[PDB]
Amino acid sequence: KIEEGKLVIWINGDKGYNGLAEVGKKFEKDTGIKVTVEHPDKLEEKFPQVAATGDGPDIIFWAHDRFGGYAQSGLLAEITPDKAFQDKLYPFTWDAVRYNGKLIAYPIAVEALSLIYNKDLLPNPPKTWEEIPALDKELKAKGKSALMFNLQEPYFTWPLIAADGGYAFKYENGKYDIKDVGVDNAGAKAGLTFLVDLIKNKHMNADTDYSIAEAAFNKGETAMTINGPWAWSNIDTSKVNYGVTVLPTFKGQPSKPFVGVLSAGINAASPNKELAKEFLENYLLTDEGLEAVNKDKPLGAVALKSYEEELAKDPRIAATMENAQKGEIMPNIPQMSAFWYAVRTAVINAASGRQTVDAALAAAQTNAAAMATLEKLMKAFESLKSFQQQQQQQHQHQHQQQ
Amino acid sequence: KIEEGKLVIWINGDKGYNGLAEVGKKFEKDTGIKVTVEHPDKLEEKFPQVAATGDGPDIIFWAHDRFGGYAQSGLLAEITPDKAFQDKLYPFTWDAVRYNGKLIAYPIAVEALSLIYNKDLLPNPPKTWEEIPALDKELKAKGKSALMFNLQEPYFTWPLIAADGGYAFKYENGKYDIKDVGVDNAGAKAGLTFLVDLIKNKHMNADTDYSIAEAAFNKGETAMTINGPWAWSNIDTSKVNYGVTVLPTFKGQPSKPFVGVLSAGINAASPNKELAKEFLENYLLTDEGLEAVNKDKPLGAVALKSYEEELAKDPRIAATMENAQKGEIMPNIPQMSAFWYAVRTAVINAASGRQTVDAALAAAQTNAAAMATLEKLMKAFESLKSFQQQQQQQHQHQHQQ
Amino acid sequence: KIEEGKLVIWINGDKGYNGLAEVGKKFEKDTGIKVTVEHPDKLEEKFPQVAATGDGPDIIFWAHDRFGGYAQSGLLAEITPDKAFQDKLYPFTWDAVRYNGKLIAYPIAVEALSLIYNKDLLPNPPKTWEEIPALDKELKAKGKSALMFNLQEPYFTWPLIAADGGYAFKYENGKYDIKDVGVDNAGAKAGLTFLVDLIKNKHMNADTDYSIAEAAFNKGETAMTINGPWAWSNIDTSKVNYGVTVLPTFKGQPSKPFVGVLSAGINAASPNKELAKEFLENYLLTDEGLEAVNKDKPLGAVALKSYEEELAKDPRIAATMENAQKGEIMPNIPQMSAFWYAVRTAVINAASGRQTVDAALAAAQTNAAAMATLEKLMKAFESLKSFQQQQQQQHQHQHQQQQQQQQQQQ
Ligand SMILES: [Zn+2]
Ligand SMILES: [Zn+2]
Ligand SMILES: [Zn+2]
Ligand SMILES: [Zn+2]
Ligand SMILES: [Zn+2]
Ligand SMILES: [Zn+2]
Ligand SMILES: [Zn+2]
Ligand SMILES: [Zn+2]
Ligand SMILES: [Zn+2]
Ligand SMILES: [Zn+2]
Ligand SMILES: [Zn+2]
Ligand SMILES: [Zn+2]
Ligand SMILES: [Zn+2]
Ligand SMILES: [Zn+2]
Ligand SMILES: [Zn+2]
Ligand SMILES: [Zn+2]
Ligand SMILES: [Zn+2]
Ligand SMILES: [Zn+2]
Ligand SMILES: [Zn+2]
Ligand SMILES: [Zn+2]
Ligand SMILES: [Zn+2]
Ligand SMILES: [Zn+2]
Ligand SMILES: [Zn+2]
Ligand SMILES: [Zn+2]
Ligand SMILES: [Zn+2]
Ligand SMILES: [Zn+2]
Ligand SMILES: [Zn+2]
Ligand SMILES: [Zn+2]
Ligand SMILES: [Zn+2]
Ligand SMILES: [Zn+2]
Ligand SMILES: [Zn+2]
Repeated sequence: KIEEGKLVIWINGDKGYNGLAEVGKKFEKDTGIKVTVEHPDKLEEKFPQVAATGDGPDIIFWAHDRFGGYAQSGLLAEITPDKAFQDKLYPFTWDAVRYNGKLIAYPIAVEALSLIYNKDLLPNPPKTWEEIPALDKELKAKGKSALMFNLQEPYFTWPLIAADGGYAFKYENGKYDIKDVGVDNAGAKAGLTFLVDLIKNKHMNADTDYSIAEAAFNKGETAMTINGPWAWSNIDTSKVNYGVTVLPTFKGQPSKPFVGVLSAGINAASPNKELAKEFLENYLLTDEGLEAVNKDKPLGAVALKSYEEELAKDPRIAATMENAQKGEIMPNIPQMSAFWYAVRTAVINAASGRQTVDAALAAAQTNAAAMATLEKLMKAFESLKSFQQQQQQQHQHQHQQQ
Repeated sequence: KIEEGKLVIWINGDKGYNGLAEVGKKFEKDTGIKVTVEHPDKLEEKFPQVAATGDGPDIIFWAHDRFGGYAQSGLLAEITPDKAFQDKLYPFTWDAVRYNGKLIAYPIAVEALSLIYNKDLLPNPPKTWEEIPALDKELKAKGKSALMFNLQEPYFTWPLIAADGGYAFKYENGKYDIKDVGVDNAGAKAGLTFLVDLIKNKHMNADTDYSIAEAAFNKGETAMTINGPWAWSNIDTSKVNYGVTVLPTFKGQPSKPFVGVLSAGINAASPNKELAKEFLENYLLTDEGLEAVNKDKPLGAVALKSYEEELAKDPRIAATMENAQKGEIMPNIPQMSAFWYAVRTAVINAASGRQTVDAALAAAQTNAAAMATLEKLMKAFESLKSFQQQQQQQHQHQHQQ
Repeated sequence: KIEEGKLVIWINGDKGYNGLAEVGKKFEKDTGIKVTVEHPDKLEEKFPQVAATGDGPDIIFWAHDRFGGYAQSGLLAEITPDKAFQDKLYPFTWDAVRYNGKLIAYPIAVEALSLIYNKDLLPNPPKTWEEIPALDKELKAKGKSALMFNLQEPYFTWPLIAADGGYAFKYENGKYDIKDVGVDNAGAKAGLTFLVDLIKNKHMNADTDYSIAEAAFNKGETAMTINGPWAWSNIDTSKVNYGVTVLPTFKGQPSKPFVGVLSAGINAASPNKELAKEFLENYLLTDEGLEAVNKDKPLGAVALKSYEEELAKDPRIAATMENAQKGEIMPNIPQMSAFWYAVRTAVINAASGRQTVDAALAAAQTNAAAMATLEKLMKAFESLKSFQQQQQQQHQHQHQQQQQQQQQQQ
């Protein structure tokens, strides 16, 4: 039961839902069909539960990486935009909303890491990673540092690692090959070796986490930091004069940060598929549609070419998109769990000097496969719980038989 | 040993063993070689144990789906019938007795699901699934229901599911591809959606089992049911005027029921491999041979073209074969274990409404891998135990080092 | 830290380390670079532990089968010999030091099983397996047996099993295909059948192990035994007049023993990679180089063609190489643990009569998969433990960097 004759939308609380409701208000005045916008707690946890039974919203807004799991479960419907509508959004975004060859969601916003520099300390940010060590010595004389960013999470260190030919899984033929991992290749080796060399030459500290990195830049202690659009608001409050720009190149190659895409998916159980399509394609994914949402709570860089060109007058939003286009799209597959587990360990152990770069990255392959087994066990036993509960109910009972 | 100079045959207690003994008695009169026919308890469980050590029968008669496990273990011999003898049996039946490319048994009988209708209530049975919802309303005016069949086991519901393009595993070039599963495709999806649509529209009950469906047809409460030849004798006692016909077509395409094939395999440890070929090919697999078995206990439809055409004068035996030819053969691979587990839950959850058809069939892949892991865990520890004794017991201990 | 400017070598205690040190001394006299040769206890277990952290020796010497694991962990560097140097060694040996398509070590010495016969009892050794049952009946009349070897280990029985077309894994394009297992094909079946046929015809005993086999040949109770070079010293002491020859052919096909290659690998963490290449290629892998090592403790057959020709004037060393050249190199992959586990059981069960050849060899496929399961099972929990305790490592390090990060500046 989702109610035929109306649309119900689920979007997270930190987004411009009131602005989205104004698009749904515009939709009513034209079609006479009422659009409700709901923003429930942990909707990402709730959606798989309710949609499995045939309930939940008509449309759901979330990051694309979580949509891979929804489509695996058959909770999302295959969308049908034509060639001409597909030309409206940046071609690279459409690859993020693909599962099993077929398209499963509409890309809305684009999210990726950028290089954030202090304008007062550093008017000309470096274009290369290689010139940062020399730039640190020049700033250490003034009692400052060149660069401080989170080293604990692989998400932040990956841009450098992937610069030279490092990848999570090979994306070819619209499918991720899980037998083709680019974690201990030549380019990932050099990327991490540069990061470790930065640490043992005291240009960075191996223990630097998110808090330590943010607090440093916002006090004016460090000239540069690596962070996403979610951090801009806190830098605005610190009164620091900052700029957001393209990430530094390593061995002439651009940094490849992970790209997160906010996407709109249609519930497979929805009896209003065509209505949702009309809403999303012809009301929301238009200049006026995205503007209403952006004015409530900024979307950052958007998928729609026409509206992105208008936001890109903000040099920070242009930088987000530029880094995104040069970046790697976040894979939406289940194997991504084992990847994080292994690479998080790999970088920690190389940065501490516990393992060589060569041996820490080699260990990732065997460490991720090990984690896949725990997940493989996890699913097997929860299946048995269900099986026993299944029979326990019908077949032999305190008041039944077979 | 299995004794050279004679044949010993294993065949289940519910088959025409006396009739087979007669065929052995004909064999003894022509060749001077004594044939013994035995029927031990749980011979399907006993065969893998004794054949592994080199003992057991020369020939074993059983459903082909169990012969995969025997051939995998190397307990069966590669049979050598020539082209001329292979034209004597229906072409599709040979696919049932093929493991790893090699042929490993002789096809004897053919079992499959068929549509059984009540002639007095419904003289003209529906040819399409699509017209059953309309046919139910017409019968509900007389307090009766159109169709009731077992919905708990997938074996019964699969015919519909596979109708439009669903399949267990892909079968090309004589071998299954365990990576080409067709339980999540558009055809299997539409098939199961029709089954669920029937239940949500009150034409069928989601909790109808084998007992409930059989009893309803034999009392005359329902007009149609889906079942195999095994159930005919119970309908015969109920005095119900019944017929057996082709399964209804869904989306203009036939239902594809799974096909069981009673097969005769030769033991790998048998010193009488040549005598078994002579007996199975030139004595049993003839009109006269199968006649003798069929008169003791009916074989149903048979693999041999000549004797089948003779049996097809019984319209029930013609329909069993017709449904079998349109259907697919029950895969004899070990991945079938996990396949059943996943599809049984898929259908139950779709029928009860715990999962949408799409979501129910999607979870099938993840449940098949679950049963695989679970099933592979138990092969791991079984092995560890065996080793443990072997090293533990044979290799050294008090009285040794 | 491994020290740049000098070479440190790890070689097992039962090898000619003094002879190697003399090659190190020769290197020092020409180049002025000192070479230390260390022989630590259980170095094969220690090397992965220390080379992971960036320590350990510059060069390591060990059987090639263990090097695959070192390469998998990225502890070994890619060696760079040119075409002209690769012609110096036997082409087959280079396949033993290969992993992921890269070369990872220099082949030094070759080790393989051979047929060892008693000369006084049997001057003309049988060229075929098929004539051994007939030759046993002749010797039983004189109160002796024809052949006695270890039947408990698959390493010893495999030569016969592999002969007609049995293989652990298919080696093509320089890669090991783990999906193509030839343990229950027609050839391996026929081999094991002959072995089992020998036992139930009382020509061999199913309970015969390494100790029973060796002691029986050394006292002069059996005419032939199958064993490696490692056992020659014991037979020398027993005053038995013995020869080492090519293994008997089964169905006209040669017996295929597994080949062990003693190899020199360069540490990936070594700051002397170019120095180690100079040493190994131009000082050790020369007639004079291997001469010095061989005179300390014999190497057996060697990888270097030139020095092999000189050693082949020993009829025992020539036979070791002959058997090694007809046999297959032991796969350097992890899947080999499960293979030994399964084949060991297969043969034990077939020999005892517990299972038929067919049933035994078919059950090897499931027994190998079961062992593979156990291994990744114990690897997954080692992974969980390591991570689980890593959560603490962070907690403690949150109270360390917090201060120091302020001490220096603050
Ligand atoms: Zn709020
Ligand atoms: Zn809320
Ligand atoms: Zn939330
Ligand atoms: Zn520096
Ligand atoms: Zn404009
Ligand atoms: Zn008997
Ligand atoms: Zn079956
Ligand atoms: Zn013929
Ligand atoms: Zn053949
Ligand atoms: Zn209806
Ligand atoms: Zn169609
Ligand atoms: Zn075909
Ligand atoms: Zn075909
Ligand atoms: Zn296919
Ligand atoms: Zn006839
Ligand atoms: Zn006759
Ligand atoms: Zn007749
Ligand atoms: Zn067909
Ligand atoms: Zn160190
Ligand atoms: Zn000199
Ligand atoms: Zn010199
Ligand atoms: Zn020592
Ligand atoms: Zn070895
Ligand atoms: Zn080659
Ligand atoms: Zn004999
Ligand atoms: Zn012993
Ligand atoms: Zn020299
Ligand atoms: Zn010389
Ligand atoms: Zn060869
Ligand atoms: Zn804490
Ligand atoms: Zn610390």
